[PDB]
Amino acid sequence: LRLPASMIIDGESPRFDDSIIPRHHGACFNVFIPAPPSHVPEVFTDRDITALIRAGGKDDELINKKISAKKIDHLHRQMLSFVTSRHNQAYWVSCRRETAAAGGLQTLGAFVEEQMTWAQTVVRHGGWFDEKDIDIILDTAIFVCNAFVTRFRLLHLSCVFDKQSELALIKQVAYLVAMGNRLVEACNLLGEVKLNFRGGLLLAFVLTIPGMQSRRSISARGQELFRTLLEYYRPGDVMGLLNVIVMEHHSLCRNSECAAATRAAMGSAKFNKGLFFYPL
Amino acid sequence: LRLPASMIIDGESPRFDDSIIPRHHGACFNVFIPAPPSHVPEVFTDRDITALIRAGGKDDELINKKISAKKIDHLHRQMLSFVTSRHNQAYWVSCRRETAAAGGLQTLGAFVEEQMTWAQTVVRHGGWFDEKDIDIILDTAIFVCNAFVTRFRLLHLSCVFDKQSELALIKQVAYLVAMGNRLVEACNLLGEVKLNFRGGLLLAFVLTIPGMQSRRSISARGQELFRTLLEYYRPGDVMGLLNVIVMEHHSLCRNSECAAATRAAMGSAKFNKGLFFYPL
Ligand SMILES: [Zn+2]
Ligand SMILES: [Zn+2]
Repeated sequence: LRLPASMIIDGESPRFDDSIIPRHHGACFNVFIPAPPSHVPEVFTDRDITALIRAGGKDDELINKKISAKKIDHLHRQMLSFVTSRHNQAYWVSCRRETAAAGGLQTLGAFVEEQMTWAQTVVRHGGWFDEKDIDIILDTAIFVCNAFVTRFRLLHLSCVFDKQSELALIKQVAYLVAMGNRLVEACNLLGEVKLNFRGGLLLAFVLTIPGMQSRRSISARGQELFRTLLEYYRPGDVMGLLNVIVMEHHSLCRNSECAAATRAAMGSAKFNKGLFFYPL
Repeated sequence: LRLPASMIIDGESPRFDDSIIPRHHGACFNVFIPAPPSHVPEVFTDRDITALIRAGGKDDELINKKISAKKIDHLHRQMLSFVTSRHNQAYWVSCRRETAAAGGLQTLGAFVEEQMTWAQTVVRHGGWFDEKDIDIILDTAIFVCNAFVTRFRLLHLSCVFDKQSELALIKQVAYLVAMGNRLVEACNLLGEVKLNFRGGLLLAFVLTIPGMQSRRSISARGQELFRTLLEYYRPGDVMGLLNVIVMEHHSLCRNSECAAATRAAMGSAKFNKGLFFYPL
């Protein structure tokens, strides 16, 4: 009965419940969800990302989505076209959004790798994020970040980070992002902090792109941080950090629910729709 | 800004650091998670819960896993001799844990329907929520409930639920369940308020089993609420409410992002391993 703002609470309780449940529609094996943007103008782009876009529609192993960054800054010539193509826009965003929601940290990590590598390329070849220019990868970047942090909290963090205050910051940042409403305070708290440790740097790596997309309502130190992070970023980093963190702790901690919560928190990597490229 | 507990702020602003990142392992495609529980001893069961079990090893469509409440009422002492088997425990709990952990609201709704129907049955034959007496479906009940609500938080609830009071309840209850282990506070809150709307009744339906497993720590209203909710529930209620909220909303809310979040959060129902039965 610590209730801000409600009006009618029960005075008995009576209590009853039957009327509102639709018991007459019978079984329901599928929920009547709105239609997807299945409509694809089916634009054929050139000259040979055909297999790369078809890979952006499959769920192969990550081992089948490799590109060395040499190719990325090379084929950027019209990869920027495909991503900014006014055709097929909300479709890929929807596809990539529906997978980012669910789930498994391995998948979301690879997504961050791709979106970090892409953004580092599109600032290398000139051009910062307008307010706001249309672009598939960066438009889903915020969805990737939130879903990453949220599926991240399902780790036994009290066990993985056997550190005093590191765990405190990580817990608060993961909290701030997980409530959705408060990102500017999550990504600006990251900034006036030490980042010697791994886990906080891993979160800062994730909040790079969305920290940049919001670089107007944030602190002064934040912009310096995320621009530095994107500048000195390299591919395979986020997966490296995440991997070595889980590797070492579970090389030691042979608990039960810790190994379980970890095993659950990162599902298989097979699920990729719609992942275009895994950078290396 | 305000930082309660920390040891070293930064005035200096050092960089980067690059040594903390293990840049020498190279390429990572599968994170090195601990081993999965070993299945394949199997229990030599027998007509005909094998067919039921085998449905727990496959990602079939919901309709292919259907069952009638009259059947699982008949098939009880048999089915109970499996879910309470000495062997193959943490395996099936892991399968269910990881699936609900990734899966979307449709998958989790099926799990909820199953576990509620199962608890109804084992109660109907004198059983009770022992702690612990090893019931696969009731162990996973916490993970299902949590993950359901954590993903329920993806919908544009400000657009799905009109009156600010019902919405406010849904938002706070979701905040408690999803964020932290403040579960008992949530069950108390559901216990206070009259549930004559589909949002609160749906969530309360989800939390019945974890509430009934926390019967000692929960307020009087909570104990009576979840007792009655467990007795008067009849299969389909959860999906029926979930569906009918979506259906009746998006039949007049053609908002691009509201339907986008709804599509992303629901997710396909083909993923359900291991879902033993979908009750009717
Ligand atoms: Zn551990
Ligand atoms: Zn709406």
